[PDB]
Parts: sequence; structure tokens; C-alpha cells
Amino acid sequence: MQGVNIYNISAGTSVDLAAPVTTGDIVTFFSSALNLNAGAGNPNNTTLNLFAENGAYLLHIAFRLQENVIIFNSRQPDGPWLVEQRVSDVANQFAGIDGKAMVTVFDHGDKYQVVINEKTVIQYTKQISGLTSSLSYNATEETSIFSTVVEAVTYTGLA
Amino acid sequence: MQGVNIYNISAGTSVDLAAPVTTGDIVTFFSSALNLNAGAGNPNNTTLNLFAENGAYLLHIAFRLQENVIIFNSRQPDGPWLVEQRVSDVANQFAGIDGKAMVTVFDHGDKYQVVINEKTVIQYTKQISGLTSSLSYNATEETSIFSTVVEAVTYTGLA
Ligand SMILES: CC(=O)N[C@H]1[C@H](O[C@@H]2[C@H](O[C@]3(C(=O)O)C[C@H](O)[C@@H](NC(C)=O)[C@H]([C@H](O)[C@H](O)CO)O3)[C@@H](O)[C@H](O[C@H]3[C@H](O)[C@@H](O)[C@H](O)O[C@@H]3CO)O[C@@H]2CO)O[C@H](CO)[C@H](O)[C@@H]1O[C@@H]1O[C@H](CO)[C@H](O)[C@H](O)[C@H]1O
Ligand SMILES: CC(=O)N[C@H]1[C@H](O[C@@H]2[C@H](O[C@]3(C(=O)O)C[C@H](O)[C@@H](NC(C)=O)[C@H]([C@H](O)[C@H](O)CO)O3)[C@@H](O)[C@H](O[C@H]3[C@H](O)[C@@H](O)[C@H](O)O[C@@H]3CO)O[C@@H]2CO)O[C@H](CO)[C@H](O)[C@@H]1O[C@@H]1O[C@H](CO)[C@H](O)[C@H](O)[C@H]1O
Repeated sequence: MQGVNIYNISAGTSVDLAAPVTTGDIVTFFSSALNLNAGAGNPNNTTLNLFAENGAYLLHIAFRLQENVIIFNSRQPDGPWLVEQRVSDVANQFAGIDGKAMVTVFDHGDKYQVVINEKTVIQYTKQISGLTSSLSYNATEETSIFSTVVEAVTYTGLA
Repeated sequence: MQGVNIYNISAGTSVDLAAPVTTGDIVTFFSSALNLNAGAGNPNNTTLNLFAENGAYLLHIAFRLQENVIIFNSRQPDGPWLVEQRVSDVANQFAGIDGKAMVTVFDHGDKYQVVINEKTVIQYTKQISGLTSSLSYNATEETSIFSTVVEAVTYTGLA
């Protein structure tokens, strides 16, 4: 049955989904703030993650202002990071809207489509497959580009 | 293709969609406020609408505090209001979240599934079919249960 679930992710924490995200489902992260002038990351300023049942990082979205790039990657929980995909000009991806932002991920089965507000910044070919059982938003209190609490909304049972 | 579109609807206005919403698509209205003590409507306090290309109300969602009900209906532009589907106890539907709210509409072709926050309030069997080409949020700045501006986010091209 189609459903909507809402989660409040505080910076530096994760949440387990009550309804898993699989092929055809959607997850949108909402930030009630946007600080594109934050200091240097360590190396990341902000990261958004979708975890599989087995603990794998299905999709890792990392925003690095200092390197002016958004990174997309995957990795096993006990393995190394795999092949990174990069999008240049972080600030430009959020152009049009200020004071807040929205990041959407579509699980298309063999790929993850990431959209910043209304702009699809990448069709990321999966390096690791499976359904998402957990999410996390990692960042410090001083250098995150998003608010202290990031809200995640999932639309599941779509297919 | 799958896409995300954002619209800011000021009370009493409507917007034409850049991407029409059809079977398998989703639209969520976000309110940055929630006043269940707004007072008696005239008769409605707030309405959210999905219009067909010809102006027909495909889905009319009316929040009526004085009657303590949420009304769902449809009608042709020159026709009478059709059969109302009433959900009682407005406060219960928004329970769990204060200060704001979100109303989601799933277009399943034969029905419109409406979800307030995480709670599915109705599986509205359509009385009129067709694609949604426009949306509206109607209310006065005096008695609306939502903020002056409501943001509509559509997820289209899903099917
Ligand atoms: C800290 C950092 O920026 N890490 C990113 C890394 O950048 C490389 C250097 O970092 C190390 C690391 O700690 O991972 C340094 C280690 O000594 C290296 N290990 C070994 C055995 O040599 C690793 C290793 O080379 C990579 O992991 C291989 O992929 O890299 C980083 O210090 C260096 O920074 C430059 C800087 O850009 C330049 O301006 C300055 O003048 O010199 C500095 C030092 O040379 O750049 C290195 C090359 O990139 O690069 C990897 C990708 O290759 C990652 O981006 C890594 O960050 C992780 O990325 C993950 C997602 O892919 C995830 O976001 C993690 O949270 C990140 O830490
Ligand atoms: C103003 C209102 O509440 N309208 C809703 C209506 O309420 C009925 C009475 O309103 C009329 C009307 O103007 O529509 C009065 C007309 O004289 C009636 N027409 C005829 C030919 O008799 C119509 C007609 O019966 C209906 O349209 C048929 O569906 O109804 C309203 O005055 C009456 O008020 C009661 C009050 O509810 C009660 O608490 C109080 O103690 O006594 C009052 C006087 O008796 O209540 C009537 C209830 O039927 O009812 C219809 C549904 O039957 C709608 O709810 C209508 O509101 C419209 O709803 C639409 C969606 O379905 C849409 O949201 C429109 O914007 C609403 O105006």
C-alpha cells in the first residue's frame, strides 16, 4: 500500500525506516536552512546516506564547499569507498531558492536519481544494490550546509 | 521523465503545472503553519484543489472547522458539486505534528489517496477522471488553517 513516512534526522545521527525504500520509491530530505558560506568540511560539510539491510552505504551524497563539489559514492560497511562520481559548483545547484533546500533521491533499481530542488544533478549507476532500510545525515554544528535537523519524507509502495 | 517541481501558492491563487500530474504521480502541499482554532469557515476554512485542463475540479479538499470535517468532492466547471466524502475530526488527522502540516495526494488512476502527514485519511474513488494541469489553495488571511503561502511539490513521470 502506498504510504508516507516522516523522520526528523538530527545532524550526526541515523534513523531506521518503518517502511523500506525499494525500486520505484522516493526519499526527499528537507533542510530549513542553507549555508553555502560555511567553513571547510572535514573533508565533508554535509553527507546524506541511504543504508541497506546489510549495513552497506547504498548511496553516499557528500557536499564539500572547499573543493566545490558534490560527491556520490557507495561502500560496504567493512570495505573501502568505491568509485566516486562528482558534480562541480555546489552553490549553483541550489540557485533559485535560499534559506532552505530540498534533496530528492529516486530509487530506479539500477540507478539512483538525485535532484537538488528541481534540478537532477545526476543519474548515479548503483555500485551496490538492495533496498534502503536506514538513513543518516552527518555534519558538525559549525560547518553543515543544512539545518541542525533534516527532515526526511519517504513515499513507498509506489510500484 | 521523473522530476520534481516546486510551487509557492499564496492563499486564494492557483498555479498551472509545468508537468501535469497523472496516474502514478504525487503532489504534496506543505503548510508552515497549523491553526485549528481559525474559526468558522465561509463555509470552508481552507481548500486545496487539483484542476483538469478544462477547469473541472478533479479533487476538491475542503477543511471545515465549524463542521469539524474534511470534505472531498469533484464537479464539472458548469456542473453541481457531486457526492461528498466526509472525514470527521479534523484535529485527529493532524495529530502528532504541531505548527505545520503536509497533505499528500496520490493519483492512482481510479482513485486519489490523500494523506495528512503520515495518516491516510481516504481512498477517494474518483467521480471525474483526467490529468491534473493546475492547482489551487483557497482561503482568506483570516480563517485559513494553513500559512498564507503553501508550497506544492509534485513528483511526476513516475509511471
Ligand atoms: C581527507 C580527504 O580529503 N579524503 C579524500 C581523499 O583525499 C586524498 C587525501 O585524503 C586521504 C584520506 O585520508 O583518505 C589521505 C590518505 O593518506 C590517503 N591514503 C593513503 C593510503 O595514501 C587517502 C587515499 O589516497 C584516498 O582515500 C584514495 O581514494 O586519501 C587528501 O588529504 C588529499 O587532499 C589534498 C588536497 O585536496 C589539496 O588541496 C592539498 O594541497 O593537498 C592535500 C593532500 O594531498 O587528497 C587526496 C586525494 O583525493 O580522496 C578520496 C577519493 O580519492 C576521498 O574523496 C576522501 O574523502 C572521503 O570521501 C568519501 C567518499 O568517497 C567520504 O566522503 C569520506 O567521508 C571522505 O573522507
Ligand atoms: C453554506 C453551506 O454550508 N453549504 C454547504 C451545504 O449546506 C447546506 C445549506 O447550504 C445550501 C447551499 O447554499 O448550498 C443552502 C441552499 O439553499 C441549498 N439549495 C437548495 C436548492 O435547497 C443547498 C443544497 O441543499 C446543497 O448544496 C445540496 O448539496 O445548501 C446550508 O445553508 C445549511 O446550513 C445549516 C448548517 O449546516 C447547520 O449547522 C445549521 O444549524 O443550520 C443551517 C441551515 O439549515 O446546511 C446545508 C447542508 O446540506 O451542504 C452541501 C452538501 O450537502 C455543501 O456542503 C455546501 O458547501 C459546499 O461544499 C462544496 C463541496 O461539496 C464546496 O466546498 C463549496 O465551496 C461549499 O460551499
